[PDB]
Amino acid sequence: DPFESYNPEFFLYDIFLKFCLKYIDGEICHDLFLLLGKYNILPYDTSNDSIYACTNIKHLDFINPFGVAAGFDKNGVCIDSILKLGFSFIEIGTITPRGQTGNAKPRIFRDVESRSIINSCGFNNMGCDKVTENLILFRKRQEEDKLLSKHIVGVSIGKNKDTVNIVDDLKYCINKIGRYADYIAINVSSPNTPGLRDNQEAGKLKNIILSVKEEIDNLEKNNFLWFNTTKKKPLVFVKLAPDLNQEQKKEIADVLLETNIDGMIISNTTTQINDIKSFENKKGGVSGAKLKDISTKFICEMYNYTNKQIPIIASGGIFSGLDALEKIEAGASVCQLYSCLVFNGMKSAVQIKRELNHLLYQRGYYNLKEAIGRKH
Ligand SMILES: Cc1cc2nc3c(=O)[nH]c(=O)nc-3n(C[C@H](O)[C@H](O)[C@H](O)COP(=O)(O)O)c2cc1C
Ligand SMILES: CCOC(=O)c1[nH]cc(Cc2ccc(C(F)(F)F)c3ncoc23)c1C
Ligand SMILES: O=C(O)c1cc(=O)[nH]c(=O)[nH]1
Repeated sequence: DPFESYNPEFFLYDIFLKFCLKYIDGEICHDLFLLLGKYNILPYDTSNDSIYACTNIKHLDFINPFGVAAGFDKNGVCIDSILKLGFSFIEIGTITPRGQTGNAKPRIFRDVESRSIINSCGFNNMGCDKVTENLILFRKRQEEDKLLSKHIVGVSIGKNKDTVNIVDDLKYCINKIGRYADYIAINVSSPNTPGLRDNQEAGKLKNIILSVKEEIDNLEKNNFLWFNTTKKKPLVFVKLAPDLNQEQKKEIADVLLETNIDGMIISNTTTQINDIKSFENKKGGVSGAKLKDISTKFICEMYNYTNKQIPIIASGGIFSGLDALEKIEAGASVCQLYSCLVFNGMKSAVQIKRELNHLLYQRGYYNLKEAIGRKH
């Protein structure tokens, strides 16, 4: 009930959301969100997640199939509050070895009528050292909090603006924060770091994945060890860009199979949406509803190109339970949200979980795992 108690669907946060989306700068609303979470003002979802909507990627056991995508909590300043809204996992970052301010503001803009966002942030983050300290503090609180014992935390890693070879920055981050991550997400798909997406070329991508895997394996040798949720070394995911041709996607699939990567995040923002009058002026990558179809088709292609052997984390225009089921039936095992929290507020997780559960029931699925890839 929106009015009777304090909970994710509390009516006042919807009043706030309407005021924010109409009058307040996008990045300012997001900072206010994080401040409320940093001081544990936001409401909790203490509901038991349905046993039939759980999912997994190898040993990662997601209590439910909805997490928060990278770029929402870049520095891990309110990991607890975001998770407690009802999410099973969060991807902090993307982080860089040293801190950097990013591109000039304003750099985030929303189109409410199309439920779309465009951003040109440029990997703004406090730096690997400080974000590592932020994550360690969460891991210590997690061991005591019975609401977070099974929640998953991944770390997205990139490179600083003036780094020549990306692997040098990735290796630094892994040795600093890898011990506290349940998985590592390699960001070679940001459209706001010039030249980053070139690293999706098969040759460079293979070298990057293998270098990241070796550094994670070296953490074990060089060094209680795994202060994370799984108590195992982090898995390795790659986050891919949607603006690729079929031959690019096929050679990427061959690399992902050859390197035994643990999963792929499909996908990052697109630069190929010029349908939004309000974004005419603007630079950066686009998120939200206008990315949904692009991202779902991309999931179908990679699911087939990898012969269903690489688990998929879905990202792009997921707002409703039907949207999530589309991603799942396309080949995704788990979903990430971002734009949904921007346009629907604190109730995003509670609402979408209920919609998905009622849909799996309406469609005749016994559980979510049964729906993975059923479109094929
Ligand atoms: C303001 C903003 C910042 C983002 N920062 C990152 C980031 O740092 N690393 C990353 O991998 N993705 C980043 N993303 C992309 C999102 O993680 C997500 O892949 C994308 O928004 C598509 O999901 P959506 O349609 O639900 O918003 C960012 C997106 C936005 C809008
Ligand atoms: C481009 C991304 O930045 C954003 O626009 C953004 N990020 C998160 C949100 C959602 C949100 C933010 C602040 C509050 C408030 F009022 F409680 F502080 C909210 N209440 C309900 O939803 C709220 C938004 C709009
Ligand atoms: O930091 C950014 O500018 C950024 C990174 C990324 O991976 N995706 C995105 O849309 N923006």
